[PDB]
Amino acid sequence: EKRRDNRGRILKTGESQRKDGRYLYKYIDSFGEPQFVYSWKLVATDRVPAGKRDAISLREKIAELQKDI
DNA sequence: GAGTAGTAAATTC
DNA sequence: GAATTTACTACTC
Repeated sequence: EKRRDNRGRILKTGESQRKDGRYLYKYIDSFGEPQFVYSWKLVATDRVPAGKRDAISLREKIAELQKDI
């Protein structure tokens, strides 16, 4: 069973979407307290409704959490 | 640990 | 000027 985004792609565990359609990636840090990461573009290729603050794709943020900073 | 819904505060075109 | 985003928790499995 694999959930998908508001389109037809495939989101991996840990990733998901809130009620605003924006993507949301929750992940328990080595502290024991869930962490919220928000974004609108799943990959640095999509766009973002005018009025929203530009940002890298959540995939670019996750990459930082996997590396170090 | 994974996810949702709801909120508290500050910010933007 | 108005509307909007971010962050954490509470409960759930």
